[PDB]
Amino acid sequence: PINVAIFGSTGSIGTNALNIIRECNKIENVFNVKALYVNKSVNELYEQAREFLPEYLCIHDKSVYEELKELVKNIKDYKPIILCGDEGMKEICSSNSIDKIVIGIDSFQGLYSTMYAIMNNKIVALANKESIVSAGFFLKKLLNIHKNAKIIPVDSEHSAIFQCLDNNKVLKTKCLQDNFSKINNINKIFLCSSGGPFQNLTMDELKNVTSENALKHPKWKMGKKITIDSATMMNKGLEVIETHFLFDVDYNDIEVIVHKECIIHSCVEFIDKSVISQMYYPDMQIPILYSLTWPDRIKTNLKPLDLAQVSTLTFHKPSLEHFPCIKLAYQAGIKGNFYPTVLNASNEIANNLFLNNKIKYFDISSIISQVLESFNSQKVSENSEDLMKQILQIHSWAKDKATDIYNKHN
Amino acid sequence: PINVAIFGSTGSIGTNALNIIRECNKIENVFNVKALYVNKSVNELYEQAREFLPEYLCIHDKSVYEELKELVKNIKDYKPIILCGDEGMKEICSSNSIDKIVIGIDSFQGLYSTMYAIMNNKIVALANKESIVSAGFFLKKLLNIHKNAKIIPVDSEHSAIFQCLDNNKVLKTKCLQDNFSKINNINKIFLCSSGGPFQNLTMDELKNVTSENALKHPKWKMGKKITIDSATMMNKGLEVIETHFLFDVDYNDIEVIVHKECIIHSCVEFIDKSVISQMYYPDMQIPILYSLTWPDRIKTNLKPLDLAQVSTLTFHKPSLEHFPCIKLAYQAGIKGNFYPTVLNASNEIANNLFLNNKIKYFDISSIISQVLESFNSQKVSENSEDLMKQILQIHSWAKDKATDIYNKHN
Ligand SMILES: CN(O)C(=O)C[C@@H](CCCc1cccc2ccccc12)CP(=O)(O)O
Ligand SMILES: CN(O)C(=O)C[C@@H](CCCc1cccc2ccccc12)CP(=O)(O)O
Ligand SMILES: [Mn+2]
Ligand SMILES: [Mn+2]
Repeated sequence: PINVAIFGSTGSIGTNALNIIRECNKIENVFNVKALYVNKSVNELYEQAREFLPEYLCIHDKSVYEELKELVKNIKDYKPIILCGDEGMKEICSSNSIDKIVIGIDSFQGLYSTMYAIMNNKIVALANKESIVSAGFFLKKLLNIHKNAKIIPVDSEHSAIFQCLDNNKVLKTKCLQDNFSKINNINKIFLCSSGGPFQNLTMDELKNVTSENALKHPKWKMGKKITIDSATMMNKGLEVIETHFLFDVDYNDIEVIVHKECIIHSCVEFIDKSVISQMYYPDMQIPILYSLTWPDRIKTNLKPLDLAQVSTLTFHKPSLEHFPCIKLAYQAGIKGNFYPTVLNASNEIANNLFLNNKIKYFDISSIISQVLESFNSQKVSENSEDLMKQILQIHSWAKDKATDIYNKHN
Repeated sequence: PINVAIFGSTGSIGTNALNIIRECNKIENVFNVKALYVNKSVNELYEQAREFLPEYLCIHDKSVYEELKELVKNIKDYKPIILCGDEGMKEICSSNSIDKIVIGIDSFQGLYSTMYAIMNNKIVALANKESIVSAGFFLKKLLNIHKNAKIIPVDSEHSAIFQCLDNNKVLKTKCLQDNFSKINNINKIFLCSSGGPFQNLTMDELKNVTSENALKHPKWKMGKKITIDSATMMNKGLEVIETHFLFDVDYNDIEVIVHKECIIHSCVEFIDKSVISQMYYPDMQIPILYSLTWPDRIKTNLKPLDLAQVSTLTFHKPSLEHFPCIKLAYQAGIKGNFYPTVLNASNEIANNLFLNNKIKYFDISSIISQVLESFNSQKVSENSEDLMKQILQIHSWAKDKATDIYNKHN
C-alpha cells in the first residue's frame, strides 16, 4: 500500500497523477491518497476530497479555509485533518503516514515544498525542472544530509533516462548524487526534443515569429511558459542542466536530438556503447506512475504502443544558429557556479516579455546572453541556509538585470 | 577476472568473442581465456593459442591432435593441457577454473556441450537458437536440477530483450524458468526482424527466387543456413519459439515486426505499457560481451551510435501470405509438445534443399507443413535421459519424413 501526497493537486501534474492512481486502483488497490494541497481552488479540492478521501487536506490561501471546512461536511463517514498555508504543508511533509510526495507546483513554492519533503526523508516525485536548474547544488547538499530522502524525476525525458537504468545499480546510489553515472555505467545521454513549431523556419522567418505562432493550434497542448520554451528550445536547454544534476553526466556527454514524433522519450548509452531507450505515446501518466511505483511497475489499462501504426521514427541535430538558447544553456552549465540560476531567472523574464509581445524571438537569447555576461562567479557558501539565500539573491538580481536591459532598449 | 571458455572458437561467434575480449582487455585486464575448443581447424586454433595462451586446448578430431601438440611447442613459456573429443569437452566443463562458457557450435550438435556446461553449474552464453527450439522443455528440466547454472542469451534479439530488463528482477529468476515474465513485469515482446532479402517482392516474384538471390550481395554477411532462414523469415519463426522458452512469454504476447534498419534489436512492453528497447549497429560483439559481463557492463572502444546519421527508423507488419514459415512456427509453438522439435528438423532439410537448388521457395513451407501435419504427439518423458532420447528420435524422424516428402514429389 503506497501512501502518496499530491502538492498542487489541481494542476496538470496533480490531475494526471490522480487519473493514473484512479485507473490503477480499479485493477488492484495499490495507492492510498493521504494528502492533497492546493493554492485557492477550494471547490476543485472538495471534488477531489469527495473521491479520494485523504487523511489530510491543505489550502495555501487562508481566506478560503472556512469555505473548505463547510463544504467537507457534505462528505459522509469522513473527518479529515484540514490545514492551512506553509505550516500545513510542513505538517503534511512531517507525517509518518506519507511515503511519497508528488510536487506539481511551479516556481519557488515548488522548491520550498521539495526542501521540506527532503528534510523529512521522503521520496519526492519532482516535475519542476526550474527548481533543479536554479538550486541543483543546494538540493545535492540537502540530499547528502538526509540520507533516506530521494528525488525521482517526473520530467518525461528524465523519467525515460531513469527507466533505462538497471535498478540493481540505481539502488546503490540515488539521483542528484556525485558518481551516479559511474555507478550506473552511463557514458552518454541522447536527450530527445520535439523541436517545437519552428524547425523548418529560416533565420529571417524566426526574426518575425510571435507568441501567437508558438501558441496557436499547438501539436502538444501544454502550459504557455513551457510552450514558449519549446519554441525557443530553451526547454531542452534547461533539461540539459537538469540531466547534468540528476545523473552526474558531463555536459560534453549530453546530446540534444530532435525527434518530432515524441515516441522515444530519451536514450542512455552505456560504457560498452549499448544504447537503451524508453518509448510510449506522449502522456505524462507513465512518468508520473513510474515515480510512484519505482523500483517496481504495476498494471495499467493504458493504450498499448502500436509501433507498426507509428511506422516511422526520425532524428536530426538541432541548429544552434536558429536555436541559440541551447548554446546559452550549455555555456551556463559548463561555467557552473550560479550561472544556471542566472540562466533560469533571465529566461523567466525574457519568456514572459515575448509571451506578451514586448520583444522579438532573438531578443530572448540576446537578453539572456547579456545577463549571463554581466554575472560574476560568487564563492559558494558551505552553510546550507546561506547557500539558499545566495540562490534567492542571485535569482532576484538576474530577473532585475533582464528587466533593466529590456527597459533600456524599450 | 572473468574466466571464459570458448567452444567453437574459430566460427563466427567464437571469433567475435575473442575480438571483443581482446579489445576490452586492452582497456583493462578483465578476461582470462581459459579454454579453446574446435572441431578440426588446427592451424587456426594454434594462432589463437599463441595470442590468448589458454590453460586448455581441445580438438574434436583426433587425427589432428599430434599436429596440434607439435605446433604448440613453438609458443614460448607455455605448457597447455591438450585434450581431444567429447572427453576433453567434458573435462573443460568440469574445471573449477572456468566460470563462463560461450557455445559457438551450430545446429543440433551444440546441444551436447550446452548440456554438460549446465550439468557443471556454469554460466552458458548460448547463441544456438535451434538447441532452444528443439530441446526447450529438456533445458528447462535440466536447469531446474542444476540450480546454479544459467543460460544467458547471445542471439541478438534475445540479448536485446534481456538487456531491456531490470537486473534487480532478473537476479530473482533466470532464463528458461517458469514465471520469468511475471517476475520481470513483462507484458509483451516486439521481436524485430530485418525482413530479409525478399521482403519487398511480389507474390509472382517470390515464386521464382533462388538461393543465389538470397546469398548474393547480402546486406548482412552471415552463414548460409541463417541467410536462407532470414529469406523465408523462418529465422524469426524459430526466434519466436526461442523467446517463449527463454522468457516464459505467451505466444499471443510476441509480435514480429520488420525493422529493416536493424538498429533497434527488440523491445519489451511492461505491464504498465511503458516500452524499453535496446539499440546498436548490427554487430555481434555487444550481445556476446553482455553475456560475459552480465549483470555488469564494461568499457569498450566500439563506434558510438550516431542516431542523427541513422536519421530514420521504420516498422511494419510482415505478410504471412508471403512468409508462411512465420505462421507455421507460431502454430508449432502453440501446439507445444514436440512440435517445435519437428519444425526445426523439417526446416533443416527444407532449408538445405532450397540452398542446393532442389526445391522452390514455397516448397519450403509446404514440406514443413506436411511434416507437422504427419506428427503425432507423444507423452513427454519425466526422466531427463529418456526425454533427450525422445527429442533425438523425433528430430531424426522429422528429417527423414521431410526427405521422403521431397523424394516422392521429385
Ligand atoms: C513533456 N515534457 O517533459 C516536455 O518537456 C515538453 C516537450 C515534449 C512534448 C511532447 C511530450 C512528450 C511526453 C509527454 C508529453 C505529455 C504531454 C504533452 C507533451 C508530451 C516539448 P520539447 O521537447 O519541444 O522541449
Ligand atoms: C543477427 N541475428 O541474431 C540474426 O538472427 C540475423 C537477423 C538480423 C540481421 C541483422 C543483425 C543484427 C544484429 C547483429 C548482427 C550481426 C551480424 C550480422 C547481422 C546482424 C536476420 P532476420 O532479422 O532477417 O531474421
Ligand atoms: Mn521534459
Ligand atoms: Mn537473431
